[PDB]
Amino acid sequence: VVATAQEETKQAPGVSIITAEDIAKRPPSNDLSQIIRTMPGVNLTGNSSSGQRGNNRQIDIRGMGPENTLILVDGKPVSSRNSVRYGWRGERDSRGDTNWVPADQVERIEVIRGPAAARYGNGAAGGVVNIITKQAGAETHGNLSVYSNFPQHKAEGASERMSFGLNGPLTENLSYRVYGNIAKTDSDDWDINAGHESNRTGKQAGTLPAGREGVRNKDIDGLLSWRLTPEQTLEFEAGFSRQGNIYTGDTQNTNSNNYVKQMLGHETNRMYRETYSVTHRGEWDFGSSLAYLQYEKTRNSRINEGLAGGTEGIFDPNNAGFYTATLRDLTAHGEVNLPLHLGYEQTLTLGSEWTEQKLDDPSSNTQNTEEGGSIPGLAGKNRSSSSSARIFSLFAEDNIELMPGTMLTPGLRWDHHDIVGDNWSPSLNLSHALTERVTLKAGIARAYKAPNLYQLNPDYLLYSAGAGCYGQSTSCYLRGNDGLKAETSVNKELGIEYSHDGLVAGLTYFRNDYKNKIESGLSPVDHASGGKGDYANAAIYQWENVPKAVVEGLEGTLTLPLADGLKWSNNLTYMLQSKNKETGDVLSVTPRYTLNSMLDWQATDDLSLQATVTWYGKQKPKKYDYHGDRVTGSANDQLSPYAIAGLGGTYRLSKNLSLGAGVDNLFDKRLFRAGNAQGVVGIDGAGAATYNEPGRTFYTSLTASF
Repeated sequence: VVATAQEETKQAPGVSIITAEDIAKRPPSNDLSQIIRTMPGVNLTGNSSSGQRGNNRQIDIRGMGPENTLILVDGKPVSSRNSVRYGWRGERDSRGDTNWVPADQVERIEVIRGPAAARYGNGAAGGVVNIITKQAGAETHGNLSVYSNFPQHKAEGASERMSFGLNGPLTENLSYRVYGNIAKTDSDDWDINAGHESNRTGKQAGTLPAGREGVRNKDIDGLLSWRLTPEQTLEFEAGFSRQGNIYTGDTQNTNSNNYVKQMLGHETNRMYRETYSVTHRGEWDFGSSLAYLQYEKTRNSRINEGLAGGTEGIFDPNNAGFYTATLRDLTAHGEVNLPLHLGYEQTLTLGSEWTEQKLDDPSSNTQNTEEGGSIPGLAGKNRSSSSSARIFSLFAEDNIELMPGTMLTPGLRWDHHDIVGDNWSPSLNLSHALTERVTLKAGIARAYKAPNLYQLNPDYLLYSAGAGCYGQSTSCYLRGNDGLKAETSVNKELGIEYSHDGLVAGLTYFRNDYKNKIESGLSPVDHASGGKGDYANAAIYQWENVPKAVVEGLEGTLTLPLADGLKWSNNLTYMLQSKNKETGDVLSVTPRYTLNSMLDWQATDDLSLQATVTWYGKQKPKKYDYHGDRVTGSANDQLSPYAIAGLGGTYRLSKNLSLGAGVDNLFDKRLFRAGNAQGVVGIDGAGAATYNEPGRTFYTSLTASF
C-alpha cells in the first residue's frame, strides 16, 4: 500500500531529517537552531536585512528569510514570535521560535525546504521545521539529561541545561508522557564588542553594539493518550514555557541611555507560551484519519520603548515599566487518507484546517499624528490595540504509483483569508528510478504566506522625520494596509542522487519565484495634513507588495563509508541569487556558500568520536539605504570566508548511562558585531558585520535513561 503524499514527499531533495542520535552526538547549547542550521540549504540569519536585532539569529531556509520558516511541534504550528512588534525593516526584537522544546526530549526534526513544504500552507514559503517529541512506548521509560558548556573567552555566555522525561502506560487503555526542563544561556558581556564597533562620534561616542542576549527557560509538558477502541485514540496535551532574557544592551540603532545601562544583566523581556491540544486518531476499514485542535496563548511582557524620536527602539526613560502583548492562536485540522487500488495504486488525502489569530498589542499602535499631520480614516490617539485574522483551508493530495520506481504526487490547497481573500496553492512532486541506484526527483509548487497582523492593520502606524523615508528627505508615515495581497512563491527543485551501500552522492538545483513579498512602501500614496514645522504634511507610505523577487542555488551531498566503523558526510550549499527585483537589493544576507563536513568514527561498541568542519563563504550587505541611495563607507563592509571546526565523543558506560564531551570552534575563530548595516547620526554602519560568532567552547553532557 502506497504511502500518503505527506509521507512520500519527505523523500524530496529538499528534505533533511535530524535524529535524536544526531542531536546527542552534536548537542546544542540550548536553542535547537544550533543543529538545525547545519542542514543543507539552511542558514542562521538575522530577521532583517537592516541588521537591526542582528544577534538574534534564526533559521532561514534557502535565503528566504526567517519570517518564511514555519516552525511546527509534532505537526502543530508555533506562532509565538508574532506577539513581538514587526518593524519598518521587518525587524523583530525576538529570539525566534526554535527554543520552546528541550533538545534531549526531541525524537527527530524534519527540515522541509522548497516545493515539498508548500502543502503546509500559510507561512511555508521558505520551508518547514517540524520538531517531533519523543512519545510513550509499551513499557515505562524515562530519562534525565544534563548539559553544560565552558567558553574559552569569559565575555561569551555559557549555557547550562537539565531536562527529564517520563512516559509509559498508566492503565490498560491509558498512557502518559511528560517532560520538563530548566536552562540558562548567559548573555555575552556588555563590552564584548568594544574594540570592534563601527566609528561613533559626538553624542554617540562610547556606544556599543551588544553581543548575544541571554535566556532562562522553564518548560513542562504533559500528554495523556487514551485508547477508546482498537480503531480510536484520543490525546490530550498541555505545555507551559517561560523564557526570560538577560539583557546586554541591545537597542535598535545601537545607542544607549541610562535606562539601558541600568538594565544590563537583568530581565527586560519575558515570554510565556501556553499550549493546549486535543487530537483524535482513527484506524478504519477504508484507511485512516487525523483531527486536532490546538490553542496557543503567548504573552510577551517587556519594557516600554518608543516608535520614533529619541526613544525609537530603546527603553523609554519617561515611561518606565513593562507592557504585555497577547497572542491567541487557535488551529483546527482534519483529514482522511484513502488507499485506492483500481487504475494506479494510489493514496488520496483529503483535509481541511481553520486558524484564527488574535493579537492584542498596546504599544504598537500608539504613534500619534501631532508632528507629521493627521491622516483621514486614522484616529491620532487611543486606537484599538487588537487585530485578528482567520484562514479556512481545503486540500486534496494524491500519491500515485505509475510503475514501480515512479511516483507522482499532485496536490491542491485552497485558503480563504477573511480579509485578504482566496488563495490557490497547486503542488506537484515526483520521484523516478533511473537505475537501481540512481533517482531523479523534482518538484514545483506555489507556497502561500498571508500578511502578518502588523502589516495588515490600518491602525499600525510608524513615523519618521526624514531618515527612514524612501525617495525623499522630509517626514513620513508608514501605515498598515488591509487590502494587501498574500505573498506567494513558486518554488521548484530538480535533484539527482546516487545511492548504494550507504554511499550517497547527490545534487539539487532550486529556485523560488517569490511574488508580492510585503515590504515598506517606496512611493507615497497620499499626504497627511497639518503638523508642526517643516515636517508638517508628511508623506503617507503603505506596507506594499513587491512584484518579484528570486532566490536560486544548489545543494549537494556526499557521504562516503571510508571503512566499517567510519563515515564521512558532507553537504554543500551554494547561493546563486537572492534579489529583490524592484529595489535591485539583496533579499536575505546569507553566506555565499556553506560546506558542512563530518567525520564519524565508531571507535568501539561503547565509544564514538566525531570531527566536524564548516566553511562559510563571503557575506555582502544591502547596497542601498532607506532612501534608496547607494550606501558608502563602512556600510559596504563584507565578511570574509571562514571555517569553524569541532571535536566530540560519546562514551556509553552502560545501557543506562552515557556521557558526551567535546569542543566547538576549536581554532577559536571569532567575529564581533560592529553595528547595523547602515548608520544613523553619529554611528557608522557596519555592513555585513552584524553578529557575534562565539569562540572556542568546551562542553560536557550526561544522559541517564531506562
